[PDB]
Amino acid sequence: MTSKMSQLERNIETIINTFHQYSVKLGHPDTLNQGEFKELVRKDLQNFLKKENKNEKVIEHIFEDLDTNADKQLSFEEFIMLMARLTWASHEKMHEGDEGPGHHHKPGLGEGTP
Amino acid sequence: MTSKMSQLERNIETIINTFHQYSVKLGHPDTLNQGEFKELVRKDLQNFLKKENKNEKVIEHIFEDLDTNADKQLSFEEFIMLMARLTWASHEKMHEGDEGPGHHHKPGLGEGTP
Ligand SMILES: [Ca+2]
Ligand SMILES: [Ca+2]
Ligand SMILES: [Ca+2]
Ligand SMILES: [Ca+2]
Repeated sequence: MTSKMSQLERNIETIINTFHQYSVKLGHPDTLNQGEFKELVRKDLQNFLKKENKNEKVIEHIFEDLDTNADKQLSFEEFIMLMARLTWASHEKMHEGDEGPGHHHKPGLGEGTP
Repeated sequence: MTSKMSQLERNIETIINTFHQYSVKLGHPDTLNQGEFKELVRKDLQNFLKKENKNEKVIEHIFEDLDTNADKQLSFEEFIMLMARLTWASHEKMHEGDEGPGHHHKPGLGEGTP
């Protein structure tokens, strides 16, 4: 019974609100153009994107790549994908399957009689 | 100079660190099981998931659905799209009608007359 939300909850609202403010101003609220994408990362992550700032082409490359519709805009789902892609490419991996001892098995029933 | 990083930058580290701590403890660091998924949302979003807590099955349903590999775990990319799905699933709007669940069988004398 807690009336105070965790720090994580606050962050969720902050992320949604921040994108909404920039997005609503320009283009559809649920989509981001190249200008908004660059602006959001530059102001929020100027230190992390210092190298990105030097290469303008590098920055537009990722945005366009993430846009599957080639509509020069990214969907909400597409936007979060971009962040994940930046952190790690995540190459496709395959596994044969799951296996293990299986903890043997339960005992059978004697089914004996008096 | 940049001086200090914005809240958005801090939030990014917080999200990654939080998932990492729970994930590394149980299962692979880059994957989340049902227990971690439920635990992360419950502690961070106990107020938002109050209705979710009541229905345990509803909660496991979302996790399993998001898992395309049916490997009982979600990738980093899969995890972030789960949140997006929760926010908006394009659910149909509710409307008053005589529709309802079907049960038993109709009278033999009666006919479907399609
Ligand atoms: Ca926009
Ligand atoms: Ca698109
Ligand atoms: Ca894990
Ligand atoms: Ca999976």
